[PDB]
Amino acid sequence: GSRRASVGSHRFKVHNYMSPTFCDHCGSLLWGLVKQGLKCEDCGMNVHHKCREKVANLCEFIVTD
Amino acid sequence: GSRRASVGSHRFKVHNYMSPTFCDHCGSLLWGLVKQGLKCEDCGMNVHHKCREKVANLCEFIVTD
Ligand SMILES: [Zn+2]
Ligand SMILES: [Zn+2]
Ligand SMILES: [Zn+2]
Ligand SMILES: [Zn+2]
Repeated sequence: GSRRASVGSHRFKVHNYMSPTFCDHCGSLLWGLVKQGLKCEDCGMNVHHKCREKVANLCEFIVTD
Repeated sequence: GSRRASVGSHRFKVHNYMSPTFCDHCGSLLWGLVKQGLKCEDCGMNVHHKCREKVANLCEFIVTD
């Protein structure tokens, strides 16, 4: 038995956060009221622009569809 | 960079083939005109009932969505 996972690399896109949100890499607040960071279009990971280069490219999530 | 793949184990279901179709494992014809074998609902692999127990469980396909 195996879960079905979607497995690729992150697809980060600049994102406008509507509530205070923290960087999933470093834990600091994503500062500002607009374009505060990047959100992975596939797995939802939120990062600072500066942290984009610090995270592993590996992007996986369980497909519960 | 990486392709994105859907990765799990096969999900075989009995299948009615509308044209002559061969087992993707052993290469012999899926005999008969109905319920000739099983098709993986995820990757499309076609197998004899008897070959279901012979194939590796690993089921992957590229997500081109
Ligand atoms: Zn991701
Ligand atoms: Zn950060
Ligand atoms: Zn399969
Ligand atoms: Zn076979």
